[PDB]
Amino acid sequence: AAKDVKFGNDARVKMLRGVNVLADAVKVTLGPKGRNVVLDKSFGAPTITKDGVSVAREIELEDKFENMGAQMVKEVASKANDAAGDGTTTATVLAQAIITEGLKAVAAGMNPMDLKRGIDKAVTAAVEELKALSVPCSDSKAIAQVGTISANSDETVGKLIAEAMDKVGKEGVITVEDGTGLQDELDVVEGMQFDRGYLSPYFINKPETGAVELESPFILLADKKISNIREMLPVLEAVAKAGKPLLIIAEDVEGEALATLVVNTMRGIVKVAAVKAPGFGDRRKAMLQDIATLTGGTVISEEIGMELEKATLEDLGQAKRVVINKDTTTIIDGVGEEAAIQGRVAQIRQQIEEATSDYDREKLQERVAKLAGGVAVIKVGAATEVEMKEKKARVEDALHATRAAVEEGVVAGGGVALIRVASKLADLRGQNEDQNVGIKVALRAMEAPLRQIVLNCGEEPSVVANTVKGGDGNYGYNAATEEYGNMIDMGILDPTKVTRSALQYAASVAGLMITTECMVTDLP
Repeated sequence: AAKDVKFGNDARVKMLRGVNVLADAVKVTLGPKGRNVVLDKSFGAPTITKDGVSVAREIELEDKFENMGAQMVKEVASKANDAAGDGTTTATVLAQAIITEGLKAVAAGMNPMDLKRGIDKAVTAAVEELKALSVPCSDSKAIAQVGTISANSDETVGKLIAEAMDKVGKEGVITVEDGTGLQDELDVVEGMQFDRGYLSPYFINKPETGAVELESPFILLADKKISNIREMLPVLEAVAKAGKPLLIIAEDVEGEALATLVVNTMRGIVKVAAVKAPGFGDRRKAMLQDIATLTGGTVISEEIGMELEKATLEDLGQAKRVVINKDTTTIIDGVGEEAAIQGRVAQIRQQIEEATSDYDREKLQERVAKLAGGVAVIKVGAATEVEMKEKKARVEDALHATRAAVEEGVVAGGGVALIRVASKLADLRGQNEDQNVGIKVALRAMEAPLRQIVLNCGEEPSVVANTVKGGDGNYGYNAATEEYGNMIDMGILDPTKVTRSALQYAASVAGLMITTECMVTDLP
């Protein structure tokens, strides 16, 4: 259709207005003393929330250019949140600061490319300084401390997380489920988590966490891209009559078959989910065979001769539970022959011994680690249903925080890490005056979030920022208690991975926005 096109400054002004609206909607919730925002719903009961991801999802402007700007900023913020587990609000605030200062700079006449180069150099130095400032948390005591901090100073959640990731390992797959007993239960079961997500966002049935959950589902193992429906119709009918959910694992479910699955899901007649196969080439076939063995099923291989039309119910694998996220998909307690598991791991170890290059050795070691490690299940329990649900949510948040921490370490929270980084990098210089202006823009951007937090608290932003800058190390201003001192001692801390991802993605989206010369939008 006809598209209205905006060239030059006005398009950037529209994008700035959109990002300003989004950042003003989101940034109010930032900080422990963060004001809540009301999201009106169609049912009739507004949902008052302080969580940033829901506000980001709900925001959608009517002006096409502002809507596109807000959409791209929200997309990069959501990517940061999913990669790190938190920090989407911080990423949005950083994006607002960089965009505002960069547009002010380019209005003077500075080259957008030089500004982008300066911002990239500044954020690279910021990442280096953050890694230098990061405090390791490899020991179990530090892991328990991080878990306690994340879930509103609760010792039980930290102890549970430490025990789980000491039983299965630092990089082991850990999941949580509703525990019927009052006492929390921690069991290890066979399971696997690969790095593929759902093909269609409409597959989500729990919008609160933005994931897909199936109870006791059948697993379909196919090595052919799915495009038609007629070949999977017998299997779909069989699983529907069995009254159980279905999970389809193939190279790619596309064409009209994906649309058929989507429309069936929104109809709600059958809850079926499909995910892309992990890996490619012979590795993809190997992981599909491993998953089939883990789930106690036989892979439908058209190369061998098996066909989807003739696929039977017994060929499909089974598992206790599966959780699907847009990045990773996890299988919980896949029922299968234990002797088959030992046979598979022994064969993989034999291939490791027979492997020639260290690359193949690493791949086979990853496969055998995924097979042998399994998945730990934290069956959290409490006295009442609502209390147990709240505790499960807190455990999930603390698990994500501890995963990020053990992945990258921990740095002083409350936004003072960026303050320290800016104070240390204030002497950085670029090859041109424009690059120096971009670097100063980045420094003000990293100093912005603490100002936003303290403004939400109510105190003067400039005074608090200057006092934090004057200090050294982890000396910062606590927003909750309205006092200064060490964040690590007080316990206001977040994993450095969250801050690093926020900085990098805000810098990337800001560089994309600054170097935007044109926009194409559908005509209203």
